[PDB]
Amino acid sequence: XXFXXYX
Ligand SMILES: *[C@@H]1O[C@H](CO)[C@@H](O)[C@H](O)[C@H]1O[C@@H]1O[C@@H](C)[C@H](O)[C@@H](O)[C@H]1O
Ligand SMILES: *[C@H]1O[C@H](CO)[C@@H](O)[C@H](O)[C@@H]1O
Ligand SMILES: *[C@H]1C[C@H](N)[C@@H](OC)[C@H](C)O1
Ligand SMILES: [Cl-]
Repeated sequence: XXFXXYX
């Protein structure tokens, strides 16, 4: 990953 969220 490396980004975040939450979707
Ligand atoms: C997500 O990132 C925030 C900001 O740094 C941090 O406070 C949370 O603990 C962190 O969540 C962790 O990492 C994610 C990728 C997992 O889905 C979540 O369950 C928790 O382990
Ligand atoms: C979850 O999915 C969305 C839609 O593709 C992305 O924008 C996001 O960075 C993550 O991959
Ligand atoms: C992260 C927080 C967000 N409110 C949620 O959407 C329902 C997602 C599943 O997790
Ligand atoms: Cl998510």
